[PDB]
Amino acid sequence: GEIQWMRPSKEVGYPIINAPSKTKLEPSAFHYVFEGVKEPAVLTKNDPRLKTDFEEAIFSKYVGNKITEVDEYMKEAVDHYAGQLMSLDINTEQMCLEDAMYGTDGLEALDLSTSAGYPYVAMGKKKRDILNKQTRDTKEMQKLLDTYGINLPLVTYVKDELRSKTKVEQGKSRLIEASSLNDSVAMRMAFGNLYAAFHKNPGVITGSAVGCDPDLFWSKIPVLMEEKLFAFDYTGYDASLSPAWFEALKMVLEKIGFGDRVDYIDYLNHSHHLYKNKTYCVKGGMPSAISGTSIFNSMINNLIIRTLLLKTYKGIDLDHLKMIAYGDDVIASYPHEVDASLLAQSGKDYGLTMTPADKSATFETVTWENVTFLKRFFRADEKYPFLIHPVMPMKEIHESIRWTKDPRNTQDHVRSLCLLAWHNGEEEYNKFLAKIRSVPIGRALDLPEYSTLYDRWLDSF
Ligand code: NA
Repeated sequence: GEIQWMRPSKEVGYPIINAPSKTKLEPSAFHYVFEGVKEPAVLTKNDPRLKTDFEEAIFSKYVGNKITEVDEYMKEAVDHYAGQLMSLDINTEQMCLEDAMYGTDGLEALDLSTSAGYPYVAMGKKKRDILNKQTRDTKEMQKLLDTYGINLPLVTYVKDELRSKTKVEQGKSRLIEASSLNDSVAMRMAFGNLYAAFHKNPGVITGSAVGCDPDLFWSKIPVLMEEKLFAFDYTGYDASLSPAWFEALKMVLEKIGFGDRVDYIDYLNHSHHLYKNKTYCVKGGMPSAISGTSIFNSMINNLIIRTLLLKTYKGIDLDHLKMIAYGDDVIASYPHEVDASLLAQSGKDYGLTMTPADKSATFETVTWENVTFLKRFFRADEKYPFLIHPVMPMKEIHESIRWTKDPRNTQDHVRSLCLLAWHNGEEEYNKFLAKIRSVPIGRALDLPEYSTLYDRWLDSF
């Protein structure tokens, strides 16, 4: 991805977009009961903690576009992946407006708490004013589609979340690039059934984990993986994607019966954004918050890994490449050992910056003991080995519990963390609960005990 130009929005007929500047994150009642070093991300140019220009830092993710056309290895990757998706008999018909707005089997209703995007954010009109969960009314939406059309600018917001000390100082805040409600609706109508098929089929056929339930999915992954695992991290995946990867994605869509609306992908590839009082044009780079972001990043990841394998290992049998992606995150396997370092080398030529799995210093062999997916390790249950625990290290949970965005959601927030933590074992879980209960706020929470969560887990399969 590369920003073509940036200029005052007024110069191109757009209003100034008001974006938050004060974090809603504040120390929680557990701030001093648990250790952590993360703080709220810099949200404004004048944040005192900044040690470098903010604007420059947030847009530096756009490292450029390394490739223009779809080469022969990519075309082969496209054919193999598309052929694989064909086996799912994905319903290629457009999804009706109602289901696209309020959901259906395999697709949850539009989130009413997220931005409505342009021009609604500028007209002070909320989603709640347009959608009605109880009525499933499409009349108001339909008039808006007719009035403002599609392919509207994407509104950019700095994401309010916790970040490392370094990322705070370097102004490395992440951005929310929200599509207009009109575009979310149009894209969900165009690809609604594709989204549903993926959500209902997490695994090695879709090559996607989007919509998965880790508590149940983890026991299914090993049987899907090959004999040899391999993985690696991407540096700024979304923003590094070159236009050619979007074209390759369109080829897949065409081959599986959606050639009908590949135009929507152009809207993702060549897009314009509004940030504060500026407007800018980007070539390449996947927008962080459009409907289908994680699904398309996942599809593209399937194309990337297949491409690098073909380019690096001629004669590779893609029918034995078993991988599952969640955006840029991936867990992959092959009957034979492969060199991630070589794949990373080949990756640079395609505009991808690949590094050792989980921040490792060197490319090491990935095993069932050290592999992670969605930050979770895999650990067989002690009593029933066939049941696999998704294990997120307590470090992440501790970092998260030390802050709150709304005192009213304290119990939901803490319970959510408990659902993640108990997998670390009864001893650790109890220590976690004891610390929570070392302060008044924690003592007033209704939290599940270990045996309750274990029983509930067994009863969920
Ligand atoms: Na883009």
